[PDB]
Amino acid sequence: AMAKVLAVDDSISIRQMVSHTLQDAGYEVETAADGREALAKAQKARFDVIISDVNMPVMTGFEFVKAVRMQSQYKFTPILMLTTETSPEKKQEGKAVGATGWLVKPFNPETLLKTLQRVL
Ligand SMILES: [Ca+2]
Repeated sequence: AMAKVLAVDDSISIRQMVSHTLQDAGYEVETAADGREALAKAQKARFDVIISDVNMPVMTGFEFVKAVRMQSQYKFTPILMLTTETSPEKKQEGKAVGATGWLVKPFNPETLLKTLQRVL
C-alpha cells in the first residue's frame, strides 16, 4: 500500500534524484521523461500524487497537468509543480490547470519529502 508517485521531468539527473530520494524514503515511484510518457503511465497505473516539472522540451508541466486532470482518476489527485523560478504569474497558470502546490529547484531531499506530505 505504498503511495504511488509519478515524477515528470526531462532531466535524467532530476528524475534519478527524485526517484532515488522518494524510493529510499518509501514511495513507489515511476518517472516519465515527458508529458506524453507520463500520461501513458498515468492511464495504466493509479498514482496518488504527480510531480511535474514546469519547463520541459515538449509538453509543458501546465499542459500536462491540464491533460492529466481530464483523466477521471486524476480529477483531484494532488499535483506538485517543480521549477527553479516560481512567479506570481506561474502560480496563477497553475491554478487555471489545477495544480496543487509548488516545489522549488534545486531542492534538498528534506524539502521534497515535506512538500509531498502536505498534499498527501
Ligand atoms: Ca525541465
